[PDB]
Amino acid sequence: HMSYTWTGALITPCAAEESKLPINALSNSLLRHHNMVYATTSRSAGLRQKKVTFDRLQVLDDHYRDVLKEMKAKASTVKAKLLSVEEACKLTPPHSAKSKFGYGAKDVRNLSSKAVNHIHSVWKDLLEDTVTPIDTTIMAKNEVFCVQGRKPARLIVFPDLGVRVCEKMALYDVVSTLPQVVMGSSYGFQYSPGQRVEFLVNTWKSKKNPMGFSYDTRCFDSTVTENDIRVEESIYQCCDLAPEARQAIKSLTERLYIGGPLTNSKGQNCGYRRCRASGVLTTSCGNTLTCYLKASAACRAAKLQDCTMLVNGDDLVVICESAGTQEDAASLRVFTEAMTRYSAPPGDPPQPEYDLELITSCSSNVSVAHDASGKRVYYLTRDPTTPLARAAWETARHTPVNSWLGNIIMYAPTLWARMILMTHFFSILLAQEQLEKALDCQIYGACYSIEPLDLPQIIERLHGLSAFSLHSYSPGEINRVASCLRKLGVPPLRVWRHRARSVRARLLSQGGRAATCGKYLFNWAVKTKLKLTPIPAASRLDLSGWFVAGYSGGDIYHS
Ligand SMILES: CC(C)(C)[C@H]1C(O)=C(C2=NS(=O)(=O)c3c(CNS(C)(=O)=O)cccc32)C(=O)N1Cc1ccc(F)cc1
Repeated sequence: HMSYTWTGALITPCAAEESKLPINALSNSLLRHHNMVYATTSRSAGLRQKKVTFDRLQVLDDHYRDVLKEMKAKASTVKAKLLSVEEACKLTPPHSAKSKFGYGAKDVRNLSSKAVNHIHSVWKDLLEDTVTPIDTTIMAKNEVFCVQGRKPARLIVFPDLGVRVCEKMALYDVVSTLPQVVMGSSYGFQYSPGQRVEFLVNTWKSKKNPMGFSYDTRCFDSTVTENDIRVEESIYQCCDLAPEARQAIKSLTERLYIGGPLTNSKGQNCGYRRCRASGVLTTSCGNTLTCYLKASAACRAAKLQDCTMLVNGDDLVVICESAGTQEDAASLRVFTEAMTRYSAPPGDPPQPEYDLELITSCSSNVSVAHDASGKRVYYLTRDPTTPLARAAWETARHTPVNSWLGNIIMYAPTLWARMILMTHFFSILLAQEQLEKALDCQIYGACYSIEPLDLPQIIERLHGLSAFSLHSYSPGEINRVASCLRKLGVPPLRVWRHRARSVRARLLSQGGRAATCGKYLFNWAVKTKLKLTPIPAASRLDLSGWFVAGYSGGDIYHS
């Protein structure tokens, strides 16, 4: 029962790959220690292949079937609809991988006859044939990291453009609607960061003696079995669906989700997958359900008292009622034993935490600062090393995903996003006159095209106005940022405050939406602080399509 089999054909690139941080005139204003930053390339793919290739054994007990029955009872209340071809096409990202059959993502977006005719033919074939495995492409992802020594490239596996549009037709409503019905408040992808921090704090405060822990599954996608994927299909099929949608979903499950052949960029056969594909629509929903199913069942096994789970795909955090520190630790071993029997064994062994701030989930921890009134406010933050490593790369190279922008949006209230990322990138945008130019970033796996001038209103909506007023950050948080800057050779925060005053004056000069950016984003930079009030255009923002579901690998775009 192996996750993959390989033919020995190489995982090959589709363009030149850089591994060394590209340096330009702007690089040194952010980061001096250039040799610390690197991009993964397909040269390391063989190391990743070894890591993701193993045997899966699963033993499923009454706890598992008990939780599953209940999940299915909730799934049976969901009514999901088929998307039209037009609706599915309009969710396709403009720069999505072109089809092997002679059209691209813009042909799809424009509903071009050739595109739409192909999509119709893939759909018909899905309904007519429920056995023939569907071809996928396996690619090495190029991602930027700081050394620690160097990690191998991650692998993405995805079907052709035509199939991706059919997935949407069949499953977009389901993967968007089902998970919150099944899991309720435990489905993480429904929350803004403000909502998520609130849920975490409220949940913590709701226990008499809280204990909390995160669970890291080693290579979760490879731990996912044919059983797991058929189980997911059986949850989908509990929904009230049109007969045509039922067939499409059974077919995609048999032919695509369960497994299939892997083809490299040069068209050669690299092997065969029998685990979760990283690049399908159901990757996030399937991972979330399957992780929640397994963990709920393991919580029962361990007899964890008054558990609340929070699950984003394969990222899992649990907060419960402590039974004492020794009992807690023992319960955790049992928990991990159960997860392992279910095929989800750990990377790091989990550990019990008695302080919310010491838990990492979605790569983030709770911390505390103060608003203008002096009131405590909790916010989500993280070690800034990877964010700043990538910011350094994106200073000198244009990338398909601007991580700096997703980091500003999602970590707006943080010391490091406000002082460094905002200051640095607005300074660049000013200089090139690109404040109004829409950029793409990825939030919960979906692709959004966002104008930098819109950030204040986006930030108010996700975080509230306090994001623009926070101060007296904790010593532990100040210290971690200061350490990171010393590690990467980033100028100290006193330097960034100086530049921010400049960037702010520059933005104020321009008036309009630029001055709003100066006024709200950089109020921290001046001693005589302005009074920040709700931004009118914020209540006007269409944050529909934001924070409904997760869509990692799912080829979803919002305009
Ligand atoms: C923009 C961002 C900084 C990268 C943001 C985000 O979009 C993800 C995130 N994107 S994802 O790939 O869909 C995903 C999976 C996907 N796992 S899977 C493959 O199993 O679907 C599992 C867990 C998280 C995420 C994330 O963790 N972030 C930090 C953050 C999270 C919540 C906050 F409130 C604040 C910050």
